[PDB]
Amino acid sequence: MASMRIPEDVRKDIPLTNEVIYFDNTATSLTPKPVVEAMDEYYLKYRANVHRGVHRLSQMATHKYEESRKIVADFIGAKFEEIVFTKNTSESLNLVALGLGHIFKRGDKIVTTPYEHHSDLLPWQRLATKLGLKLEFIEGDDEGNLDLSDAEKKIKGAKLVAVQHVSNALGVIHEVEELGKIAKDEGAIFVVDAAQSAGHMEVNVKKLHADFLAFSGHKGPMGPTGIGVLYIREEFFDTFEPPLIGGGTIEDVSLDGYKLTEPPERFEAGTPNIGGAIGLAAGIRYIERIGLGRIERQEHKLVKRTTEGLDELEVPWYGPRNLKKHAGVVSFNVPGLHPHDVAAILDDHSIMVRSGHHCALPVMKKLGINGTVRASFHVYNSLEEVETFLGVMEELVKGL
Amino acid sequence: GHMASMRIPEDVRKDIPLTNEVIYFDNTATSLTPKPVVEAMDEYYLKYRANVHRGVHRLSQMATHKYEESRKIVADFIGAKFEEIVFTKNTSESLNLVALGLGHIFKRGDKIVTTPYEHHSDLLPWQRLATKLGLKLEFIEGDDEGNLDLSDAEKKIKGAKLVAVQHVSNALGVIHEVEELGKIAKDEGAIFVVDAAQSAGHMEVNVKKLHADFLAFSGHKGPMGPTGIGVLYIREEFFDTFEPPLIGGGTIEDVSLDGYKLTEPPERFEAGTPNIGGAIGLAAGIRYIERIGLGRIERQEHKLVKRTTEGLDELEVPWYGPRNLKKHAGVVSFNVPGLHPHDVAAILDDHSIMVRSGHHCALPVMKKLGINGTVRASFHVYNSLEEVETFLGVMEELVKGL
Ligand SMILES: *[C@H](N[C@@H](C)C(=O)O)c1c(COP(=O)(O)O)cnc(C)c1O
Ligand SMILES: *Cc1c(COP(=O)(O)O)cnc(C)c1O
Repeated sequence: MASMRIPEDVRKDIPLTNEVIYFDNTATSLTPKPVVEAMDEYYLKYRANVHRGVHRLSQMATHKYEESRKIVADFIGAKFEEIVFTKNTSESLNLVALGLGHIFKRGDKIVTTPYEHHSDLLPWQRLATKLGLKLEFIEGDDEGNLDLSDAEKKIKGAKLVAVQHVSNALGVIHEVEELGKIAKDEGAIFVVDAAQSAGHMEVNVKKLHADFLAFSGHKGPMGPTGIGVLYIREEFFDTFEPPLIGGGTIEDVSLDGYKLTEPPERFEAGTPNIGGAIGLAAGIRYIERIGLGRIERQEHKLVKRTTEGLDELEVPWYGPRNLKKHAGVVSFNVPGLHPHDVAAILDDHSIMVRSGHHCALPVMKKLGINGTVRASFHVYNSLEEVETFLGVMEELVKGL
Repeated sequence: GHMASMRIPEDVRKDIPLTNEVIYFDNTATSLTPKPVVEAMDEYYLKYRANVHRGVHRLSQMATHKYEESRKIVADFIGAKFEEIVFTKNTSESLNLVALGLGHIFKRGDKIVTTPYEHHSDLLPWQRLATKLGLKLEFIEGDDEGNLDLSDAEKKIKGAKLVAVQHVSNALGVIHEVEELGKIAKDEGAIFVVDAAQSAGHMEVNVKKLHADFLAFSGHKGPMGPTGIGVLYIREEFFDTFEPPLIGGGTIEDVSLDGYKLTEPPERFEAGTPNIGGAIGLAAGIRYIERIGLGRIERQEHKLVKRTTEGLDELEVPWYGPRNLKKHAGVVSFNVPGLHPHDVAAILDDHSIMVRSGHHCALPVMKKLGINGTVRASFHVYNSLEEVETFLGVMEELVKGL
């Protein structure tokens, strides 16, 4: 951690904060200058492919790529070899399903939540359709709070359990450690979608009891696009079948066949996103300078003021009322305005928010709504921004 | 996207600071990146950073427009329609997606034909599919230079379900007769898959001319783009056949807890947030390449290969691949008798010349030729004859020092 003012010192590294009030962090974060500079350095000063080529540029790129893997492993409490780079969380979750497919038999059971983003639902639906599996959903309420008694009943006899850490639509923070303990007791593989928690709060594989965990660098970690992570706990190394194979994944190859190399390269086919890995390690180091605790504290300030100000204007908001279980995401609706209209009006005031179903249609259907307006934060967002937002909201509500 | 007046290679080198520091002859592994490509990407990250998918707000609109622009630029570069372009992470992802998405079409005993010179990414997926489903995987005959026997190709491709070939060999530098192989596959009713990872950005790559049904390339190679962006072309006639291997956010029209319906191409194939920055960077590399012109690129590279190979012959240093330089790309693999390729490469590195050594992810090529690996010097338009002369001078000192 370093000494700095929050949010001011972070804002100074993000020129866009001078132009807009960016409340669409759940979709993607804004990117600080030092992350762009780290990537630029690769492209202009040490550009090369990895895999320990003899030449000095490849040696440098290889060292920085390995450094970056180790940075990511330490960020989530994993070992170097348990970190695989992918393009995004969605790729990572697809690879889990694809790579474990062979272990299932007709009738086996998979359990998830009813609030999953499509990327943590479709792959399991496909697998369940292909193999004749049972796909069950833990009961929960309209705020996103899961029924843990029901979770114990459902996870019992489950082959695999997949859950999101944080809902991208509702902002609910699930009791992932509790669910992971339940899964471990029952002998179920435990897969965590951490796309909305990484970089916003602590994410640790050992604490969560994760067997597989996915996250996206472009979200909370303040990294670039095109870089995702898939954590594979070591005990699955020889069980997980790499879905993508080719250059970089082998030890030997003849016309007649092949032999794969060891993790993590075993799972990384072709030239990785070397620039993106370097940028994501820069973003994790930038997050570490600020500190996760300061980030979580700042975001709770924002959520508390926002949700109190919407209460004053009688604007309904979704998700947990208990703010200790509410991440930096506030979904809401203005009675008698479609959420795209609210979004458009806010855009006119240079406030960026998202509208619609948020790739979580089953949440919208469970709630009986077509979508929501969503304001989401990061540590560079300020209470002054929130006040400006609430002023615009007030005028909108007073206008009718 | 129009050619401009330029001095080659000087006016390219001015945009690549590393050319002032090293002689970079490892372009087959990855290209050096011009400043304008970096600038374009920096613009996204610092000036219009947002996710795509037409979010209501202005930054999402700007990002979505630039992402769609970049897909059009890639489509036009290869002669495809917008909707036939899917972004991936690299060529290797693209070729794996082809095999995973077409696996369902095969029946036990169907035949897949490829070359014996394929990079592992255009071999392993077909080996896995053939082992799993009980298919026949055959290899067209060819010589040690990489020249395929087209008579054998016709024989093998008759009755094949799918044909997969590389346009250019990354180890040998052979340019295969892809148009002819594609004509054969079209005339025999075989699906034609082209690995263009070593051709894109170095010569013309056009899906119509090649008779491609699927085509893969990497942005970080000849197109002078960033890492982490690849392309998969899927001809429209396969939209009702090809099963998306990766599904989830951005791929759907509707979802319930009981199931889902997918959207239309190309979003049907693109699960989760794309590499928006990398697609923008790749479109900038393609525009940079269009200003230079593929013809100028091919001409410059040929001059470099011609002098390199002639100079190696003067040193009695053996080199691989075709002797007919019209069929030899900007890649020269060689070996120094008595010296392991890694040790050659290290001597070159001492002299600030960057080459690659080893098997080049093409073990069957090495095993066919009876060698363990090679030293490989590979070029781009920014490489100069001056550099080749420096290299030849260092090779001369090495050989005299043995
Ligand atoms: C890339 N080959 C080089 C990395 C090398 O020979 O050193 C290549 C691929 C794989 O591209 P990725 O971007 O996925 O690594 C596939 N086929 C060919 C012909 C080449 O050159
Ligand atoms: C965004 C998100 C995903 C998908 O992330 P991508 O980077 O778009 O693949 C998955 N799950 C959750 C909870 C998300 O917020």
